[PDB]
Amino acid sequence: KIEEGKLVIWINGDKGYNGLAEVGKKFEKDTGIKVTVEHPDKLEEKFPQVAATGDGPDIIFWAHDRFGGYAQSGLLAEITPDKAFQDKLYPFTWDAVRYNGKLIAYPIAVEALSLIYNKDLLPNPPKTWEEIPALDKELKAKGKSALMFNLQEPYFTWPLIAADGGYAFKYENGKYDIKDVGVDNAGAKAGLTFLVDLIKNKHMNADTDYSIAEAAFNKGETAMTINGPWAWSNIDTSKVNYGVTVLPTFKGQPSKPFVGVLSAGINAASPNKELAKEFLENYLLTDEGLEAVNKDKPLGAVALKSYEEELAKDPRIAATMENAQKGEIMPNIPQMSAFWYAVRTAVINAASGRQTVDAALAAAQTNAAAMATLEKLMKAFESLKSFQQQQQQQHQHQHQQQ
Amino acid sequence: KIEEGKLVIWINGDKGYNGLAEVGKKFEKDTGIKVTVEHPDKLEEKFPQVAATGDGPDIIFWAHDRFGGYAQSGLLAEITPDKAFQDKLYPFTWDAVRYNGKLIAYPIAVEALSLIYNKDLLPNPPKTWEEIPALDKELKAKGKSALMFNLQEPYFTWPLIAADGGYAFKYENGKYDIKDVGVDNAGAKAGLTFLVDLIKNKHMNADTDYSIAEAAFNKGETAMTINGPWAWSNIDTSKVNYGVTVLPTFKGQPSKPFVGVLSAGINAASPNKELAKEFLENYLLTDEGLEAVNKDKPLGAVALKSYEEELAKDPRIAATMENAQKGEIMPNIPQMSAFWYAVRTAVINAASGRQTVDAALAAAQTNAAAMATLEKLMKAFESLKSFQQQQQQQHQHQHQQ
Amino acid sequence: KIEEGKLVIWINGDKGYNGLAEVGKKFEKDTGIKVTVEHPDKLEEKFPQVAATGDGPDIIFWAHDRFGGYAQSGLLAEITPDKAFQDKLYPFTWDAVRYNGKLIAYPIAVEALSLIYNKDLLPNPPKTWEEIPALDKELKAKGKSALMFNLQEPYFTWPLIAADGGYAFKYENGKYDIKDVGVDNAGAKAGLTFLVDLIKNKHMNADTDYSIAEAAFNKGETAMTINGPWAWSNIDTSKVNYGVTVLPTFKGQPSKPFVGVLSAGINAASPNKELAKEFLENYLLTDEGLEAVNKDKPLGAVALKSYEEELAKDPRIAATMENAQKGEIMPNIPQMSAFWYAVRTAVINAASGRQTVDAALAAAQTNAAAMATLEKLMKAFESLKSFQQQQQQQHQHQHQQQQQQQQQQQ
Ligand SMILES: [Zn+2]
Ligand SMILES: [Zn+2]
Ligand SMILES: [Zn+2]
Ligand SMILES: [Zn+2]
Ligand SMILES: [Zn+2]
Ligand SMILES: [Zn+2]
Ligand SMILES: [Zn+2]
Ligand SMILES: [Zn+2]
Ligand SMILES: [Zn+2]
Ligand SMILES: [Zn+2]
Ligand SMILES: [Zn+2]
Ligand SMILES: [Zn+2]
Ligand SMILES: [Zn+2]
Ligand SMILES: [Zn+2]
Ligand SMILES: [Zn+2]
Ligand SMILES: [Zn+2]
Ligand SMILES: [Zn+2]
Ligand SMILES: [Zn+2]
Ligand SMILES: [Zn+2]
Ligand SMILES: [Zn+2]
Ligand SMILES: [Zn+2]
Ligand SMILES: [Zn+2]
Ligand SMILES: [Zn+2]
Ligand SMILES: [Zn+2]
Ligand SMILES: [Zn+2]
Ligand SMILES: [Zn+2]
Ligand SMILES: [Zn+2]
Ligand SMILES: [Zn+2]
Ligand SMILES: [Zn+2]
Ligand SMILES: [Zn+2]
Ligand SMILES: [Zn+2]
Repeated sequence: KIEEGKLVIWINGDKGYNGLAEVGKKFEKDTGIKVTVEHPDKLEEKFPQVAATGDGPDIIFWAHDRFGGYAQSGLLAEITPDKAFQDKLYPFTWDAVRYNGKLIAYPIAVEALSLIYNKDLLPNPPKTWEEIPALDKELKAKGKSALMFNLQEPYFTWPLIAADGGYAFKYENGKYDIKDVGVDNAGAKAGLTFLVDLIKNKHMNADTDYSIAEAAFNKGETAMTINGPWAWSNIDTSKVNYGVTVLPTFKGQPSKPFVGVLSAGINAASPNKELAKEFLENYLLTDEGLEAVNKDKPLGAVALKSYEEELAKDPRIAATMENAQKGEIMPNIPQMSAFWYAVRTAVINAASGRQTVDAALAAAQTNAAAMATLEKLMKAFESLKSFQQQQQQQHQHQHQQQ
Repeated sequence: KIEEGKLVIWINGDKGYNGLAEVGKKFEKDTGIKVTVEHPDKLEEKFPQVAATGDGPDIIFWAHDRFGGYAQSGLLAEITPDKAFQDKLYPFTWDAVRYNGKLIAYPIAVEALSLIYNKDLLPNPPKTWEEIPALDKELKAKGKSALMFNLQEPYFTWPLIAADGGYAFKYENGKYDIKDVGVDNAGAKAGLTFLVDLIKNKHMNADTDYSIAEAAFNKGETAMTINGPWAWSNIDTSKVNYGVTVLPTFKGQPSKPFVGVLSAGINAASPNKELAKEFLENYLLTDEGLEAVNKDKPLGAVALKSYEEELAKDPRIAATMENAQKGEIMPNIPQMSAFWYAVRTAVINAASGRQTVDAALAAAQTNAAAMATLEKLMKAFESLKSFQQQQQQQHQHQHQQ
Repeated sequence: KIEEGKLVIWINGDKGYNGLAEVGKKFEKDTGIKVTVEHPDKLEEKFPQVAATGDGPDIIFWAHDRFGGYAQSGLLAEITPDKAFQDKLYPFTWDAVRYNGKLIAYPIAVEALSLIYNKDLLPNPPKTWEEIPALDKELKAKGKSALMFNLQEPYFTWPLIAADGGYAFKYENGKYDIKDVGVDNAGAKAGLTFLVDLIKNKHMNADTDYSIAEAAFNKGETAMTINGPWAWSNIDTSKVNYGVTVLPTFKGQPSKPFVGVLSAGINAASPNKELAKEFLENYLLTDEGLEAVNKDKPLGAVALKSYEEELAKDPRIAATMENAQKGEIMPNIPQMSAFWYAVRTAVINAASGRQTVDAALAAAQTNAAAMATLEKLMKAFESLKSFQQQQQQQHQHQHQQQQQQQQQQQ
């Protein structure tokens, strides 16, 4: 039961839902069909539960990486935009909303890491990673540092690692090959070796986490930091004069940060598929549609070419998109769990000097496969719980038989 | 040993063993070689144990789906019938007795699901699934229901599911591809959606089992049911005027029921491999041979073209074969274990409404891998135990080092 | 830290380390670079532990089968010999030091099983397996047996099993295909059948192990035994007049023993990679180089063609190489643990009569998969433990960097 004759939308609380409701208000005045916008707690946890039974919203807004799991479960419907509508959004975004060859969601916003520099300390940010060590010595004389960013999470260190030919899984033929991992290749080796060399030459500290990195830049202690659009608001409050720009190149190659895409998916159980399509394609994914949402709570860089060109007058939003286009799209597959587990360990152990770069990255392959087994066990036993509960109910009972 | 100079045959207690003994008695009169026919308890469980050590029968008669496990273990011999003898049996039946490319048994009988209708209530049975919802309303005016069949086991519901393009595993070039599963495709999806649509529209009950469906047809409460030849004798006692016909077509395409094939395999440890070929090919697999078995206990439809055409004068035996030819053969691979587990839950959850058809069939892949892991865990520890004794017991201990 | 400017070598205690040190001394006299040769206890277990952290020796010497694991962990560097140097060694040996398509070590010495016969009892050794049952009946009349070897280990029985077309894994394009297992094909079946046929015809005993086999040949109770070079010293002491020859052919096909290659690998963490290449290629892998090592403790057959020709004037060393050249190199992959586990059981069960050849060899496929399961099972929990305790490592390090990060500046 989702109610035929109306649309119900689920979007997270930190987004411009009131602005989205104004698009749904515009939709009513034209079609006479009422659009409700709901923003429930942990909707990402709730959606798989309710949609499995045939309930939940008509449309759901979330990051694309979580949509891979929804489509695996058959909770999302295959969308049908034509060639001409597909030309409206940046071609690279459409690859993020693909599962099993077929398209499963509409890309809305684009999210990726950028290089954030202090304008007062550093008017000309470096274009290369290689010139940062020399730039640190020049700033250490003034009692400052060149660069401080989170080293604990692989998400932040990956841009450098992937610069030279490092990848999570090979994306070819619209499918991720899980037998083709680019974690201990030549380019990932050099990327991490540069990061470790930065640490043992005291240009960075191996223990630097998110808090330590943010607090440093916002006090004016460090000239540069690596962070996403979610951090801009806190830098605005610190009164620091900052700029957001393209990430530094390593061995002439651009940094490849992970790209997160906010996407709109249609519930497979929805009896209003065509209505949702009309809403999303012809009301929301238009200049006026995205503007209403952006004015409530900024979307950052958007998928729609026409509206992105208008936001890109903000040099920070242009930088987000530029880094995104040069970046790697976040894979939406289940194997991504084992990847994080292994690479998080790999970088920690190389940065501490516990393992060589060569041996820490080699260990990732065997460490991720090990984690896949725990997940493989996890699913097997929860299946048995269900099986026993299944029979326990019908077949032999305190008041039944077979 | 299995004794050279004679044949010993294993065949289940519910088959025409006396009739087979007669065929052995004909064999003894022509060749001077004594044939013994035995029927031990749980011979399907006993065969893998004794054949592994080199003992057991020369020939074993059983459903082909169990012969995969025997051939995998190397307990069966590669049979050598020539082209001329292979034209004597229906072409599709040979696919049932093929493991790893090699042929490993002789096809004897053919079992499959068929549509059984009540002639007095419904003289003209529906040819399409699509017209059953309309046919139910017409019968509900007389307090009766159109169709009731077992919905708990997938074996019964699969015919519909596979109708439009669903399949267990892909079968090309004589071998299954365990990576080409067709339980999540558009055809299997539409098939199961029709089954669920029937239940949500009150034409069928989601909790109808084998007992409930059989009893309803034999009392005359329902007009149609889906079942195999095994159930005919119970309908015969109920005095119900019944017929057996082709399964209804869904989306203009036939239902594809799974096909069981009673097969005769030769033991790998048998010193009488040549005598078994002579007996199975030139004595049993003839009109006269199968006649003798069929008169003791009916074989149903048979693999041999000549004797089948003779049996097809019984319209029930013609329909069993017709449904079998349109259907697919029950895969004899070990991945079938996990396949059943996943599809049984898929259908139950779709029928009860715990999962949408799409979501129910999607979870099938993840449940098949679950049963695989679970099933592979138990092969791991079984092995560890065996080793443990072997090293533990044979290799050294008090009285040794 | 491994020290740049000098070479440190790890070689097992039962090898000619003094002879190697003399090659190190020769290197020092020409180049002025000192070479230390260390022989630590259980170095094969220690090397992965220390080379992971960036320590350990510059060069390591060990059987090639263990090097695959070192390469998998990225502890070994890619060696760079040119075409002209690769012609110096036997082409087959280079396949033993290969992993992921890269070369990872220099082949030094070759080790393989051979047929060892008693000369006084049997001057003309049988060229075929098929004539051994007939030759046993002749010797039983004189109160002796024809052949006695270890039947408990698959390493010893495999030569016969592999002969007609049995293989652990298919080696093509320089890669090991783990999906193509030839343990229950027609050839391996026929081999094991002959072995089992020998036992139930009382020509061999199913309970015969390494100790029973060796002691029986050394006292002069059996005419032939199958064993490696490692056992020659014991037979020398027993005053038995013995020869080492090519293994008997089964169905006209040669017996295929597994080949062990003693190899020199360069540490990936070594700051002397170019120095180690100079040493190994131009000082050790020369007639004079291997001469010095061989005179300390014999190497057996060697990888270097030139020095092999000189050693082949020993009829025992020539036979070791002959058997090694007809046999297959032991796969350097992890899947080999499960293979030994399964084949060991297969043969034990077939020999005892517990299972038929067919049933035994078919059950090897499931027994190998079961062992593979156990291994990744114990690897997954080692992974969980390591991570689980890593959560603490962070907690403690949150109270360390917090201060120091302020001490220096603050
Ligand atoms: Zn709020
Ligand atoms: Zn809320
Ligand atoms: Zn939330
Ligand atoms: Zn520096
Ligand atoms: Zn404009
Ligand atoms: Zn008997
Ligand atoms: Zn079956
Ligand atoms: Zn013929
Ligand atoms: Zn053949
Ligand atoms: Zn209806
Ligand atoms: Zn169609
Ligand atoms: Zn075909
Ligand atoms: Zn075909
Ligand atoms: Zn296919
Ligand atoms: Zn006839
Ligand atoms: Zn006759
Ligand atoms: Zn007749
Ligand atoms: Zn067909
Ligand atoms: Zn160190
Ligand atoms: Zn000199
Ligand atoms: Zn010199
Ligand atoms: Zn020592
Ligand atoms: Zn070895
Ligand atoms: Zn080659
Ligand atoms: Zn004999
Ligand atoms: Zn012993
Ligand atoms: Zn020299
Ligand atoms: Zn010389
Ligand atoms: Zn060869
Ligand atoms: Zn804490
Ligand atoms: Zn610390």
